[PDB]
Amino acid sequence: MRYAETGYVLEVDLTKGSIERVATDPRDTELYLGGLGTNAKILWDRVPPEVEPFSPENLLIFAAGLLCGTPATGCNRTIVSTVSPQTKLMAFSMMGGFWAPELKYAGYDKIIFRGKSPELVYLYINNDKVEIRDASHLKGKGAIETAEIIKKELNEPRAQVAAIGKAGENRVFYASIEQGRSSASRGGIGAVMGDKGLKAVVVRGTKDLCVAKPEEYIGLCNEVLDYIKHREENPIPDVMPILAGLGSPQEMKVHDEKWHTENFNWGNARTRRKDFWTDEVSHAWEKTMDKARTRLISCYNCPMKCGATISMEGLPTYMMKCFTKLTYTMAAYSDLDFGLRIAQKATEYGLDGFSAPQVMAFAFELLEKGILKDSDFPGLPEGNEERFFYLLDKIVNRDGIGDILANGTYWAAQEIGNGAEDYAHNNIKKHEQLPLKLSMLNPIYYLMYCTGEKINITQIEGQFPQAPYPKLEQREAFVEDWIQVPDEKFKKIFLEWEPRGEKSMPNFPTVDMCCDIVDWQEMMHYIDDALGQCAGLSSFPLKPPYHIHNYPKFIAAGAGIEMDTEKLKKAAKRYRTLVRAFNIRRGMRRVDEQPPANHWKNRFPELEKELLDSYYKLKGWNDDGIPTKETLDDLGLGYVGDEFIKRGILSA
Amino acid sequence: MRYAETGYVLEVDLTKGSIERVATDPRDTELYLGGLGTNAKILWDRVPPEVEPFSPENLLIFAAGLLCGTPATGCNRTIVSTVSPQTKLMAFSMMGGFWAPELKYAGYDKIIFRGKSPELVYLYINNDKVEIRDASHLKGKGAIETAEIIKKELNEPRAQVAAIGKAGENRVFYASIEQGRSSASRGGIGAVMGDKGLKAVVVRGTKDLCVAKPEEYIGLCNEVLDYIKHREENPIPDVMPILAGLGSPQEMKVHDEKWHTENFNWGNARTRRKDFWTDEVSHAWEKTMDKARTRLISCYNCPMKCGATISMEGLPTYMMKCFTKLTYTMAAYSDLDFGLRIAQKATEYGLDGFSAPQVMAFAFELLEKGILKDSDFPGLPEGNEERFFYLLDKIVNRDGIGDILANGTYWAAQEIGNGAEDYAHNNIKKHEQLPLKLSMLNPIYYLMYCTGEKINITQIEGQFPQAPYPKLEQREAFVEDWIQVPDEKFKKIFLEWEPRGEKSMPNFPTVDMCCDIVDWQEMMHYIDDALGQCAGLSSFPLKPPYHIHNYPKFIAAGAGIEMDTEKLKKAAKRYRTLVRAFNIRRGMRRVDEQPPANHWKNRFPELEKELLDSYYKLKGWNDDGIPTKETLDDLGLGYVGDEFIKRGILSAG
Ligand SMILES: CC(C)(COP(=O)(O)OP(=O)(O)OC[C@H]1O[C@@H](n2cnc3c(N)ncnc32)[C@H](O)[C@@H]1OP(=O)(O)O)[C@@H](O)C(=O)NCCC(=O)NCCSC(=O)C1=CCCC=C1
Ligand SMILES: CC(C)(COP(=O)(O)OP(=O)(O)OC[C@H]1O[C@@H](n2cnc3c(N)ncnc32)[C@H](O)[C@@H]1OP(=O)(O)O)[C@@H](O)C(=O)NCCC(=O)NCCSC(=O)C1=CCCC=C1
Ligand SMILES: Nc1nc2c(c(=O)[nH]1)N[C@H]1C(S)=C(S)[C@@H](COP(=O)(O)O)O[C@H]1N2
Ligand SMILES: Nc1nc2c(c(=O)[nH]1)N[C@H]1C(S)=C(S)[C@@H](COP(=O)(O)O)O[C@H]1N2
Ligand SMILES: Nc1nc2c(c(=O)[nH]1)N[C@H]1C(S)=C(S)[C@@H](COP(=O)(O)O)O[C@H]1N2
Ligand SMILES: Nc1nc2c(c(=O)[nH]1)N[C@H]1C(S)=C(S)[C@@H](COP(=O)(O)O)O[C@H]1N2
Ligand code: SF4
Ligand code: SF4
Ligand SMILES: [Mg+2]
Ligand SMILES: [Mg+2]
Ligand SMILES: [W+6]
Ligand SMILES: [W+6]
Repeated sequence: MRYAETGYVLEVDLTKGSIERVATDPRDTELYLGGLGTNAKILWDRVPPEVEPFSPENLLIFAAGLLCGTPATGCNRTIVSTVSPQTKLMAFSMMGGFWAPELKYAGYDKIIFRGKSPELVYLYINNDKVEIRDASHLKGKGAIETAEIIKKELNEPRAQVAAIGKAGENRVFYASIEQGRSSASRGGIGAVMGDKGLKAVVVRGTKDLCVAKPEEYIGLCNEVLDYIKHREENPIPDVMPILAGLGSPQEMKVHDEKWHTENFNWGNARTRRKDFWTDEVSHAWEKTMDKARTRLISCYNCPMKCGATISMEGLPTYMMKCFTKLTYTMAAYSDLDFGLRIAQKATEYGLDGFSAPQVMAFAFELLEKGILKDSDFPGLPEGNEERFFYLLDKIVNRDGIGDILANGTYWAAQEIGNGAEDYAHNNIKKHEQLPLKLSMLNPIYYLMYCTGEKINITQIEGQFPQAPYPKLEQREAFVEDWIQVPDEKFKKIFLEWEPRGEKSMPNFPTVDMCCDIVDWQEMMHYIDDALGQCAGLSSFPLKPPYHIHNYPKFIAAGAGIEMDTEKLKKAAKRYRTLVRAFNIRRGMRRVDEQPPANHWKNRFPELEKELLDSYYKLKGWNDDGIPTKETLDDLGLGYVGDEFIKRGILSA
Repeated sequence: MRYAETGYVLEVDLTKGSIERVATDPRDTELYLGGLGTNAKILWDRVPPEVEPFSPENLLIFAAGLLCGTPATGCNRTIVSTVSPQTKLMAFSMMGGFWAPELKYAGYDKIIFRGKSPELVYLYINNDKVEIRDASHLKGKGAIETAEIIKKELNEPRAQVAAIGKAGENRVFYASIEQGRSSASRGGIGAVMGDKGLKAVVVRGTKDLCVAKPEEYIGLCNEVLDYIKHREENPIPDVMPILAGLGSPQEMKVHDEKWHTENFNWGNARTRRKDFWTDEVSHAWEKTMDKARTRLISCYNCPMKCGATISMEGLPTYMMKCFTKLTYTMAAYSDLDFGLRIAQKATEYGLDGFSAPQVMAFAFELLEKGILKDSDFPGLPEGNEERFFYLLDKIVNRDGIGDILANGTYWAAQEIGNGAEDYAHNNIKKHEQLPLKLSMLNPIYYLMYCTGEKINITQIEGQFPQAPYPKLEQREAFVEDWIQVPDEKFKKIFLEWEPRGEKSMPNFPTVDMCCDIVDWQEMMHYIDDALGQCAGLSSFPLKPPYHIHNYPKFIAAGAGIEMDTEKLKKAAKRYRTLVRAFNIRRGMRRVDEQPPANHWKNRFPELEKELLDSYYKLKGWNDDGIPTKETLDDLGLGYVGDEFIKRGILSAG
């Protein structure tokens, strides 16, 4: 008897229209846990480097986390995985809401899509009943719009739908997948879905989902709820609002956006506006938000209600959370009202709200520098906001210039030329970063930009504070009840750490301290992404209810496998290394692991080399960023080491 | 977590040399239990009827039964499965000894071979280590001899080896697979294995094998050991020694062979010798066997020591059990000394001891009657004994007439022509039956010859007595402690049944009594062949320690899944019916289900129709032997019914 997981996946061949339920190997659960980890095993095993993103043999995997469908608060994440058309590397992407738990109640842990459907279709799951339906009547329709039409069609009001918009259908490289108040946003996972002729995945489930140790498990869940209450009455002192509590960045609740608007860059990650947040702006954006925000709403089985239904006059309602509230606004040098309006269109089209704003601001920089012509934007309006709505439509239809921009700043620049590459200045591994151009090198963030397989800073940070406290007693207070640390050395680091002087960055924390910090922050994310646990109650906020000390108890009581703190750390390291190996096999080397040239105004080449060198060694990789044969063997990834040798990636 | 079964199989593609471990689906254990049952599910959805026996897409499966590797006494059977090159139907074949347990301790429930290796290879398993080795130095070597060379070669003296001899390498249609004192003998599984270029499968295993409810399970084991003790202090009264106790027919222990020699047909199932067993012959054969039998030896975890190492002067030692002690002897009209000598060669070649002798005896009949002439046997020696050794070599090398004879009597007859057919008079579905030509219709045995999917009367019979007692007092004594019957109906039947008179065959037992009796006897074999339990302690002998009432307890406490008598009965029904449907998909029909014209001297067309008409209904089949859509939906085999409807085998409505 399997627990927590269902022990079954669906294999779907969209070319042949075949559908097969397949029992999983319980050993893969012990080694790789579930979610992202087991996705990485499937991709390693079945997608060799000769496979292109828009090749039939590319896989699109929808995974429900190990503990999704259990009573674990906030444990509801879907992990979508494939090879990215933008980065040509592995792309995994997380989605909240209600879809993953529904897949579990239907009896499945994953759906694995291979092939391509000639006709636009959608997959319909209802417990044991699985079938492929014609979706041509859904062509071009928005992601939310599509879900609503389908639930009508099928008479399944309680079904969960993950869908693409027109942007997905047209294989826009940063096209997302949307489900109610949730989104698998980055990496172009939506483009692959469109490429396979897959319009939506509709699931309804009414079966039981069992846990192994019933009372132990519910006990841990209450422990978490108690901690969520306590923690809510005790926000982290002296820290800006949107990051003092639990949850995803609480930007739908908090009106104050001084930190973001004054420290992040506007336009094409170009312009700092140090004194932007006037009283006049604060009042105007609060008015817009109060009027537009219908309700704060939660994902499945969670009280934090991070997201919000948003209603702009004369526009369909949509749902939003976190930073997409500002990225369109800031990239366009506009106001919050504009942001919320265009975000509505872009959500329905199904576009990544991080990359898309920067692509458009990239385009207008080129148009202004004359590198692009005005004849490349035919019928172009000349009001600034109108031009953003205009280009959004060119991109989503791959129309003329939109066809090039639809490929992202890296490829658009390379395809354009005339020094367009100079303006694609905010990429790592061909993927747009957050619009941050700070002054002083940050040793911890340096390592995170360089090595993160999600290639997104907000999805590798969290557990260690972003800044030190000025006063010693503030730090003593903070580390006092910091139970989430793996080792008390993390307390001592934060005690010593100071904003200014001989114990400040970039020289302190030390290189070894920075390696431990990045390793821990990263580890927690990978655990979240295998369990399906929302980072909002785990790896993202300071002092979460889930941590390295009770996670082993959740896994043991939930899935009925042996698990403790050490074994879990090792598990996390195992599929973190496997994801690494997957990208190594696709061509990634040390050379690729470098932040934008202009990401800090003060650079320290020798400190940075020493940082990356020491981090690689901590990981157990060689100086080209490849996992060694020794590390692979000890992790039980011998088959990886063997293939590395056979492929010349490692020499014996 | 999985119990009793390991939960994994090895997928092996011999064309490409790919080796892959795959986890199984615990729902398949629920529906089909293990062993033969799950073999059948595998064959059903991976081997469609367009596939030939020697097609690279044919599958060759080695399965350890569900309870092999546990402490259950005598639970050690490998189940081999493939499509038969001789019958073109499913072939399953059981081999005892030590191989299945070892596979379980290595960590696997089955090995599934597909494709064909261009070069001769063997597969070597040692726990998680699995590799394909070149076997070319082994070409032509005997099965046991191959085993010994491999173990020394690998430095694996405790490994278990299943191997083919020359006969298998040459695709003899009745080639066997041999393993110590054990053999997967019938249906030609050895030819498929040679055809795939696979010379042996070596397995060493040293991992734990777990049960769900430790205490309950060992409790049940102790109960069987107890029953085995008292059952051996109480042989069934007034019955032939070889079949009065537990185990496979105890022919290596019992020297009294009066029963066989006087009631079975010598030669090509031809000659009865009503008074063969003289005092002079008994002393002669007793002397032979005393000298030749080195030791009585057992399969894994069993006290019955049914088999024997046999050592003939100047020959390599081999092992033997059951009726091959006599088949060569009788086919050649010879003595036991000859039987044991030629059976040594035949065993090393890897040949089925039932078919081979009849094939040779049939050849010499045709020679006598001039259908074959001396030109067909260049260099044929003069002596009778010497001729048999000559023809054995011809057949194994598919040399000359041997090439035709290596196909079995049914195909050889058709190819030889000129009246050869009339002499291939002991086949059912192109498969040689035991040399039995009785005088009066036995209605119970009529049913078992017709429908049995193993197509061998000795692997479907057992639980009901073959004959009645002369006195009622005897009948009453027997049924008093007969706890094994599924219902009490069976005790009453045996009480009424008498040798001569009103309550005697073929009219008693009635047509309905015969069907219940044949259902039960068959079901127990299918349970044994799923669990890997030796029939010698179960479906074969009267009053066994395993039976329908405690088997569910073993499955529950061993495998950790719900089971009770009714669910087990229905499970056995489920995969027995699946095997039926597989043979239907490959074209079998009621027409194929006749015994030989001459199997009994006194026949009854009317009763025989009614017998088979009734039995079909009880199984839930058509009047053409096909499982109806309703009975298929009931057994959770809707998907079978569907395919049958798609292919026009069952009409919709
Ligand atoms: C962003 C941030 C405000 C930057 O802080 P700061 O402004 O202090 O940093 P700064 O620009 O480097 O330097 C300022 C001045 O100090 C000076 N100086 C430096 N070192 C000095 C020394 N040792 N001694 C003396 N002076 C030293 C410098 O030279 C400079 O002076 P200048 O006028 O002469 O040029 C802070 O939160 C941080 O550190 N973030 C971490 C990294 C990050 O990107 N985090 C956010 C990730 S996204 C996220 O989390 C999200 C959340 C929600 C939704 C979406 C995303
Ligand atoms: C063969 C057997 C030993 C005795 O048989 P019998 O000779 O007694 O029966 P018979 O030959 O039919 O008839 C004799 C005479 O009586 C007459 N007559 C008959 N009924 C009559 C009546 N009611 N009333 C009046 N008269 C009746 C007949 O007409 C005839 O008279 P006739 O002078 O005119 O010709 C008994 O076990 C049996 O029949 N088994 C059947 C199943 C079978 O095949 N078993 C073995 C399966 S393999 C196995 O188990 C192995 C084990 C170990 C290793 C390998 C394999
Ligand atoms: N396991 C996991 N949970 C996560 C994240 C993640 O990367 N991994 N991202 C967080 C952030 S920063 C946001 S804005 C939301 C995004 O929710 P969505 O995927 O439904 O749009 O998920 C949060 N939960
Ligand atoms: N369409 C869409 N894109 C989006 C978002 C969203 O909510 N909707 N969230 C943004 C935020 S805040 C984050 S943290 C990332 C989430 O990354 P992921 O969905 O690939 O896991 O997407 C960004 N892009
Ligand atoms: N499960 C099962 N056990 C069985 C049998 C069988 O058909 N199924 N055949 C019995 C008979 S009649 C004999 S002679 C021996 C033969 O053992 P072997 O296959 O190792 O040569 O197995 C006995 N045990
Ligand atoms: N080579 C060989 N053939 C043999 C035997 C044997 O032990 N060795 N056993 C005979 C007996 S007594 C039986 S019951 C069957 C067993 O059939 P199976 O091994 O195909 O299951 O084969 C017969 N042919
Ligand atoms: S913390 Fe917020 S984003 Fe995470 S599950 Fe709860 S409501 Fe959803
Ligand atoms: S009864 Fe005989 S053939 Fe069966 S397992 Fe025991 S020793 Fe082997
Ligand atoms: Mg997401
Ligand atoms: Mg056998
Ligand atoms: W976010
Ligand atoms: W036998």
